[PDB]
Amino acid sequence: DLADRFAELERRYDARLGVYVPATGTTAAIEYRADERFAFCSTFKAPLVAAVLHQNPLTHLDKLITYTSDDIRSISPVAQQHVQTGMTIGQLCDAAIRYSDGTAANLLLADLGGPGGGTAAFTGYLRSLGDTVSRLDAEEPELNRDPPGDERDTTTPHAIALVLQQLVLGNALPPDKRALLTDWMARNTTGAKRIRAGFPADWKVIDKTGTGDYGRANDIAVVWSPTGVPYVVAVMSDRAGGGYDAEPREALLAEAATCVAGVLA
Amino acid sequence: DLADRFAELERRYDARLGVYVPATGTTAAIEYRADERFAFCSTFKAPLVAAVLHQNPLTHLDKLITYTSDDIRSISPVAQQHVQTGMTIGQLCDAAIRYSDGTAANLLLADLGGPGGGTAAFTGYLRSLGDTVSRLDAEEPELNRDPPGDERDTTTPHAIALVLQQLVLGNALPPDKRALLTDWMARNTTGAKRIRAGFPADWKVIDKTGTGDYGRANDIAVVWSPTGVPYVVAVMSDRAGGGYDAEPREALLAEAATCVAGVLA
Amino acid sequence: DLADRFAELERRYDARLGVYVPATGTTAAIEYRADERFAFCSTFKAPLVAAVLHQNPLTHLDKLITYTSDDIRSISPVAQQHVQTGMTIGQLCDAAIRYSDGTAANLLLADLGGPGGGTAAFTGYLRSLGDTVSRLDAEEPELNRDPPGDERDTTTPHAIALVLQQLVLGNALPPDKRALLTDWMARNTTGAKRIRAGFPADWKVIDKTGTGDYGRANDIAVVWSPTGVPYVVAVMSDRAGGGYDAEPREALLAEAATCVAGVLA
Amino acid sequence: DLADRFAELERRYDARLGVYVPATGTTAAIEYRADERFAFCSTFKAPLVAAVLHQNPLTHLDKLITYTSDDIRSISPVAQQHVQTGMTIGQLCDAAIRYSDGTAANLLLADLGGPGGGTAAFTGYLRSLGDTVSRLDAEEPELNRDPPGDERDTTTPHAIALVLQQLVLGNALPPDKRALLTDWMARNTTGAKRIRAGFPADWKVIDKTGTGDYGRANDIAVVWSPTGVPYVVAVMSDRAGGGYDAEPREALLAEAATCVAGVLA
Ligand SMILES: *C(=O)/C=C/N[C@@H](C(=O)O)C(C)(C)S(=O)O
Ligand SMILES: *C(=O)/C=C/N[C@@H](C(=O)O)C(C)(C)S(=O)O
Repeated sequence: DLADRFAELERRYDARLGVYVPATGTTAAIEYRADERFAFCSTFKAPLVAAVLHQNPLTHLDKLITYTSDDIRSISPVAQQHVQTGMTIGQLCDAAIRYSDGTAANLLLADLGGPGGGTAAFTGYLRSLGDTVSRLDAEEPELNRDPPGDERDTTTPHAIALVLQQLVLGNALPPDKRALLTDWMARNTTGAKRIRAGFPADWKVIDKTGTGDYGRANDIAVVWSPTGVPYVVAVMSDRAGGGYDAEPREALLAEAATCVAGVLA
Repeated sequence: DLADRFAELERRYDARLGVYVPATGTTAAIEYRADERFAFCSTFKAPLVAAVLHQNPLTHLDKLITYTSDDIRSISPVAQQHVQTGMTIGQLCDAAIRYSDGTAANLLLADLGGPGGGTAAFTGYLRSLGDTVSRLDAEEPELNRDPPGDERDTTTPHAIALVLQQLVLGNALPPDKRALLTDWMARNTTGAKRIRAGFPADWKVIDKTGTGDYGRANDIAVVWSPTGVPYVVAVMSDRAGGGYDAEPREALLAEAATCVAGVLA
Repeated sequence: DLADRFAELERRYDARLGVYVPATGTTAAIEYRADERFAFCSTFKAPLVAAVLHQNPLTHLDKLITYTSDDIRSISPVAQQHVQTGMTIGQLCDAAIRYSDGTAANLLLADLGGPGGGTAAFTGYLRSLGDTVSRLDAEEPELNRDPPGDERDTTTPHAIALVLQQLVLGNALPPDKRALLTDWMARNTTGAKRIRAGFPADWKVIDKTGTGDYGRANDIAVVWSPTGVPYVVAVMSDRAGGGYDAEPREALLAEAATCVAGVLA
Repeated sequence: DLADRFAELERRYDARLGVYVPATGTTAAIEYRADERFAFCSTFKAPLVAAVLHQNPLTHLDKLITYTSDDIRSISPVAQQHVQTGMTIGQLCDAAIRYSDGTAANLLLADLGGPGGGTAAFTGYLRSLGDTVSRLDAEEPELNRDPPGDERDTTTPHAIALVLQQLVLGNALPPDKRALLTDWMARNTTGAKRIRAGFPADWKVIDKTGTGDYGRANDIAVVWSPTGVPYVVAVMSDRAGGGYDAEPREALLAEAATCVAGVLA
């Protein structure tokens, strides 16, 4: 019956909304277009960091990577600053999550190795976690601007929420590695107007945002009740019928998050 | 069906919940035990101030009232500080709303004059905005400790919400007087953990709290959506079965307010 | 020569300014009216918690203290909410520092025990730290309203700065207790517009504020440079010539703090 | 005096500092190597935009420019994305200021037309604002790597401050053109760690950064005191002697800006 409010929000914002909240021990699952495909955009950077963490020892984070000015091919607020000094795999992880750095994601994909510069390796890592649906085919920034209807560089709310649940709440990572991913998402800077804005302030929120053309605006998050119960909230949206240049509407994601918060209360 | 969530909240906190949100042009009215009597507690201090404002000129706020240490009969954080200097009606209004000062309320009641120390005048003022249900019979602090089932010093979420709607949104006061009430409720200090804690931070919240024995915890509020749509939210609660010494559960009001926010989004 | 910029601020704000920054290993001390007496106001609440910490085991923080409505004699944003339940010595500490709770401070003083409700015990604890100047003679809220010139309830910037240096940077407390005082001062809610507003955001700031009649506005703080060098900044002000009702000017303290920051850079 | 602190920061960071703050009605001018030549680096992109604005109508911002992958010759986070669609002068203005886009800068230079790809037309526009000293001779990225001592592609903190003063505070642009420049500088993404990091957060800061070889790091900024008084702060630094590969030290610029803030308080 909450699916009437979501469809009302889709009408209001001229957009398509996708919502998934995995069912917990006490409460039931929340689904709206939960098995419809939305574009990853930058949300893939969260399990990308987890893939590098799972495949390498903790001391692989101190390895220095250097890059040229020709590698800065997308918005890279941190990689742009360190073209002469270079950056370690740890700082690349910090940048790729907290500042959604495009270049940091592409080098992290390269560190994964393999065909397509690491896209195949990344999709393989998602498969190991049980995600049968998601797929990454391009690197930054081409992945953001796939045409609508094309299945490349897409996930689903259902699929991405279950990946995030294992990475933060489950056992996909050892505790010392799981605490680094969690801390990076807790100190994220790009999502203050989305799921964070939809939930009361005494609910803790860690998230990774995603934005691209065709009005694409995503936010995947883990949230904690004031009493400590954790939930996973996957919210994805696009406005593909409005064309390539359609503006994303962050208010839709905040409003949807407020609907969810009332149900989880 | 939001009525299931409220009765769930009643079972979880061992309490009786009363919720009223007046219907606006866009949304429908929210009701849960909306026409069941709850105790005013300190929520009456909001229409009390508006009563003094309505019956008097603005310069009546500069009238100085002196009192003795025998008049301090309830929680009076501000009145206790000025026993030798005295307080103006204006300060007595500020104290009674922002700090829920008990003695300032009793003096303001005396400023309404008449039988029962100005209770009869106050209920009469309540009949003028159209509220034939509510009634104030005692002064501070006795009004907080009436037995359950007794109809003295009681209002209802339905009754109190419509009063507040006229006083803040309607025309029960002139604009100059209407702004002083709202500024005192905006900078209130006693309700951070109730309705304010249940709504997202980009919603604006003005409120007057009430607390008393039998686990009585109330919060009456005017809220504003991030786009500026105002609503009235009346949340009242008691735990009479737990007896006279039952602890009030503020988390219940915060939780109920999050449910309301989800529907209003 | 920085004493010219301070006296210019004194002229601009119609106020008397006291500033002390203890000399560190590299840099020299900063003094302005550094051995002149200013009123403690609520800055005493910081070493008061330290005095309770020093005099008791860590499990004494779990002791439940109960109080009545007649103990609320000043602004007590937290103690006013827990009259029915009571508060633990830990919560009383947290409230007295973070919200500058007046009643919580008076109960902590009483926990020290002794003449004057524990004021003598407090003044003795300062003497043990090497403070020969300060004195606390009254309780809240009488200590904020002593006449000017009166030595009662007065410290000096020099004296209070060296007390705070021992309590946070020195060895006047064991590490497990010292981290509790530091964490309460780091999460203070009352001093965003004073020394915090005067220092750049990449400087860490812990503080305790003081405010009272005669335009009295103090802020005692420990700050950390972006590279980790700690400094102690004692800033006090009053406007006694402006009368009992003179308004404190927080802009003076933030401005004075910006002058100090330039010298410490 | 303040010039001893600057030379101390010089010793500590192994650099040569250049600081100019144009004197206002109230305060005196700040100078330190103010008429010594530093390399423009990317700070020229600030008056470059104003040049296009000044000699063109508002409709010229919608002119579309197309370019090849052979024109991408330096760090161009925005120009790399639009090689097949092309960018308009307006977007090229936005990119060249907010992301210090190199290829956007070179296209805007060519939009000024003339010898040296519009370097002569740019220096010419600088002479119209009274700047006899500054000169731009190369295009991106050759201008960032001129040897020390060489006078090509150099300004001075004195010479770069007054142009910016005219271009943001003065009448070098009509108001409708002046606000586009200001809004792009206000939303800059490349200078959080420099002058912005040295001033308290309740000061407003707009800036354009510059970075190049030989440890060159600049920041030209307009700041606003919390009460509204605007100033111009030109901070330039390099580390010749340390070599072509010397790393720029941003902490120097932030430290120098904190010294300026103390004087201006
Ligand atoms: C993750 O893939 C997204 C980046 N989105 C934004 C960004 O901050 O870079 C855009 C919209 C600017 S982008 O598609 O590069
Ligand atoms: C200590 O500095 C505290 C001030 N708190 C209040 C109090 O009850 O004392 C005030 C603000 C009313 S005061 O300045 O006395």
